[PDB]
Amino acid sequence: TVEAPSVDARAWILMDYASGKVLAEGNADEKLDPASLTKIMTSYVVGQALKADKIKLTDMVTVGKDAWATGNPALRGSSVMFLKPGDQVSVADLNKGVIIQSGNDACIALADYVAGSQESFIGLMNGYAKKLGLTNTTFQTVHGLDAPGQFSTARDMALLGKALIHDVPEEYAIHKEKEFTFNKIRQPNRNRLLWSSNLNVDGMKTGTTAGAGYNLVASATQGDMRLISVVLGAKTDRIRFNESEKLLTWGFRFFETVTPIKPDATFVTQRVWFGDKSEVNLGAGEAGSVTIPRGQLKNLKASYTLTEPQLTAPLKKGQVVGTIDFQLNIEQRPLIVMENVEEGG
Repeated sequence: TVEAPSVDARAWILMDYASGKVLAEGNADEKLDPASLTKIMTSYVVGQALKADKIKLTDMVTVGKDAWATGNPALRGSSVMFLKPGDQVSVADLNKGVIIQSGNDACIALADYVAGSQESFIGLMNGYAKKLGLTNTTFQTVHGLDAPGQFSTARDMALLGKALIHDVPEEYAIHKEKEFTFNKIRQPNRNRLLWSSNLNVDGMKTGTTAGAGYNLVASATQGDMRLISVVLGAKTDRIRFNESEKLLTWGFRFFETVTPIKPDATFVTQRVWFGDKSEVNLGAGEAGSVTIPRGQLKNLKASYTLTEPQLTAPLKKGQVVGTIDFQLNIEQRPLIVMENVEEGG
């Protein structure tokens, strides 16, 4: 134990990026409006399109009537880049508008360009939500503006944030930019923690609901460690940033992340029956990191249950065949086959 800090907000979570370990939490599964935090997913999808080379940063996109308050009353009063039908705008520019400025028109213009329409793009958003395990998340819009059945949770927001960092790091990289210039005007990042002197914060997104309050998904680094915090429904802007600071600060001060089983390390070797190899290497894959109170490494040692007491071919790389459990004078992860073994012939 380390006593968890008190947090003045509707819901929050603090999570280690490498281990996935939840260090502190309150109401972390309560369905709440994500508002502009929705744009983390928007960026995830745009990120995937860029990484797959289905779109390029230099591609010019033609802005439709849907991307303009005049032509889409839903945009009235919201953050926008001020795009007009027929404008030609860089993917790179519209991408910065989504990420740095949270421009709701940039969201629409890029959704159409990527997926041909908003509804198709929202389909990709929910598809990835299901893929990434966001069991309590449903997106109904590409920008996060108020819609009937649209919700997420602190926990799901931290999972999504971890995915953005891990899966599309070039897109994550843009979220630390303090400004960008469009139409000769500089546009500020409203993530005030990018300016903190007390932390090295590099993301991710701010949001304000209809009337629950002020939301932040933040990520920071210290030495080799990275934490993600989510604070949902704080009463003020100040508290939103301050409680987020307090969590990240506490996690780095008292905990450390260690990796006793590296990816590609063998943890145990096991006999395999009836295969083209007589034994198979079993490991943790990428999930061998654990978050522990500082100084406790000495006192930590690892274990597993073999499920099926008896391994029989065929075995497939990554196939999970049991369970690693971590022990402090604590955490559990699949024990996985690290190489394929076909049936003998």
